[PDB]
Amino acid sequence: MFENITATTADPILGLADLFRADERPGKIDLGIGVYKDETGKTPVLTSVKKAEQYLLENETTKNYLGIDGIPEFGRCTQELLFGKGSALINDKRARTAQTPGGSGALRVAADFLAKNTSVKRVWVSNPSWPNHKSVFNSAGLEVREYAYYDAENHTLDFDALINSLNEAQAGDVVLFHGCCHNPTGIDPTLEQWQTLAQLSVEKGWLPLFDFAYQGFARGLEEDAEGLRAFAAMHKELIVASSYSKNFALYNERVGACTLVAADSETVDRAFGQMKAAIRANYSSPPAHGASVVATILSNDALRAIWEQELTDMRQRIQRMRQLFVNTLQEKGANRDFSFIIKQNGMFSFSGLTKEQVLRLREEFGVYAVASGRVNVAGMTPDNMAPLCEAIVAVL
Amino acid sequence: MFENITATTADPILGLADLFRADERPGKIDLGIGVYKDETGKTPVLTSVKKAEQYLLENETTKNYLGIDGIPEFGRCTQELLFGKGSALINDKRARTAQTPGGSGALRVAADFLAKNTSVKRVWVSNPSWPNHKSVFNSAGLEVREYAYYDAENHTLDFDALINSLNEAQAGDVVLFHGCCHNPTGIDPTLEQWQTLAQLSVEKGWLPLFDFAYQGFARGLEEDAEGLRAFAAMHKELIVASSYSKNFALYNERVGACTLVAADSETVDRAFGQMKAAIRANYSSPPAHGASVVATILSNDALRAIWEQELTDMRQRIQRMRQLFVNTLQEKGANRDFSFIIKQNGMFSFSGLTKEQVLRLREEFGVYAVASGRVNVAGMTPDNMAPLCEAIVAVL
Repeated sequence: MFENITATTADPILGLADLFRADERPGKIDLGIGVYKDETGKTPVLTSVKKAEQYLLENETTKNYLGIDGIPEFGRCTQELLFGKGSALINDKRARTAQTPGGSGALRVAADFLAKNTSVKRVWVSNPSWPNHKSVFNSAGLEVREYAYYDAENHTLDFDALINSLNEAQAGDVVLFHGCCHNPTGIDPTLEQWQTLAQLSVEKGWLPLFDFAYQGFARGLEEDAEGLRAFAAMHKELIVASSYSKNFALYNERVGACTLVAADSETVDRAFGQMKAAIRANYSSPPAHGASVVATILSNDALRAIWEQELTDMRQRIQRMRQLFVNTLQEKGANRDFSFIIKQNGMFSFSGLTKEQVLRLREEFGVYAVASGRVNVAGMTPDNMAPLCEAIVAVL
Repeated sequence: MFENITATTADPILGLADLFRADERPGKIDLGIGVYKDETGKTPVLTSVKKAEQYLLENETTKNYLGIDGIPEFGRCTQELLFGKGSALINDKRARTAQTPGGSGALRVAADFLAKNTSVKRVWVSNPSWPNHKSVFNSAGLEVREYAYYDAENHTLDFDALINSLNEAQAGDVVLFHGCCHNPTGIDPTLEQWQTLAQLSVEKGWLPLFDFAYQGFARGLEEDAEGLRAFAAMHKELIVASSYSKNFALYNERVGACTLVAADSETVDRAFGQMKAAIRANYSSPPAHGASVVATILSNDALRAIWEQELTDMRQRIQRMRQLFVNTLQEKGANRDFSFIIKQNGMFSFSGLTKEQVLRLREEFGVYAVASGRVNVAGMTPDNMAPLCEAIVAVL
């Protein structure tokens, strides 16, 4: 039964880990998978996280199964983060949250939920998006169509082209929005633009699906949720697939959430039963450790304040790396205007590098980026900035 | 559109948790979800696991993503547990292992892998079986049929009806076997019956899928794997979905493995690339904490020795509860002979209580079993045994 299975090439993003690890050159530089590095070039466990893990070690007395939807406190805390303390959606009990294995697991749960329980047939995704969006939705049995988003020559959001392409989206179609730190472009709608899309989404009867993996990495926790909240103020129905992988530096513990919003409590509760069914037929119930860490931190004032400073510290280091990157490219001999990189939000720079250029970077210089030209700015340090900029200039 | 979603019924197993919790009857007893309890009715963390978690807290320097297939040492240890050290399968590099979120996640990845990459259309499961088997395979669009298994009159394997009922299973159909501790009957094939099934499977061209959620709970680690190893000696291809939930008491950390075996290394590696694609489109990569604990224990001679004894301790307590259960039903005036319970393997008793009797146990006595009459013997205790048995005597 296995003899004729077709070979696959590895993931465009995740395939880099193996390639990177096998490389024997001491000067290799990993600018691939979106993980935060500190000034030492390491990916540390947060101080708040270690303290929470120490608490769990001494205080946990069981590994008994969580409910299919995970830790109740974790749900409450994520709804507050998403919608704002004292939001109508929380007061009116219009939202239900399943803790999931990462933002990824939350996307798949949402896709399975919609495919198996509604008339949804297709999902609209921005032209450049995270490459795994198509795979997740296709695997669930959904068609994916693209909408215009990025102007590659101007390195800007082409809002008019976005609106125009989305006129092909019908009522009952899903449209995927990145909550902030659009991946890979780093370009987000302004508040006014979010408000426009919210209005249009209502008019046209789309179902908004928010992928919210970087809350805290654009401007801040509350500010980064303004887009989602503008949608939430306007819609009866939406779904949010959120992640704590990046904002808690908890990548390998797989901590995310799928939040279902409906017109009222009766409707959301009934629908969430089917979401629970889709989880049950997948991984049964979610992993406790990472989510417990998150709930422990978010529900303790002192710990939360420590974590919030740590997240601010990550955001600010990336911003400093972004400026240093642009300044160093100039010193190393790049002719061209890279000022657009300063305007990008989040971990990445969508650099404009060619497939052949990124291949050269890997092969000749041991600098690893995604073939789309996506580079992880969060993986840049004062120590590796010179060599990576020399490498980029050498392939220009 | 969420108003169009149809009402679900709660899971027949996992649904018990909320119902049991909500019950206000003093002296209520939970015999539902299969978790081990000690003599005082707690579900403790193993001391081996606490020591492992201490080690991790001290030594972990990052939460950086695992690969799609998880921790390499975890995969190695898993294959040794499954097939035995120096197994031909391991030496010929015919097996590949992905760490997954539980045995549940392992079943799901097998299903997704099979549906997308093979001509498998049909999976045969036992009547009765764990109710989530059908759900997981159906999620991938695979037809699930039932084969005869249990002779409930005699409380044995109806082996003739088993053979007859699988007459119709075609070349390229999957047939699912429980490695040991059949859920819910507690009746396993003898080794001769395993060898008979292994031979028939080869003749008929089935693809065996072993669900191995209870290794160690029937007789011991190596003996419990005899059936699997009999199949493995005979087959070019098979899949194993295994779980460390019960044998490490690590339920909520979601610790499992999907192991793929093919005729040779070229084939398994090529097939496994597609298995990774199936994981990527689901939850991307597995949760580190539980699997690291398992790997830490199994790879350290001293820690592993501690764990092995803790496992045989659990097994011993369950066996004492089987005997106490039969004796106490006797003492409390049951006329139905429950001696058959003594010969059942694993955590459960398939008691032969009807759906009406189970409901009355719940409503009248606050005693919670699964509607199939499956009772968790591992949740029985010297203190709860007498009231539990008085309640059963009252409803028969």
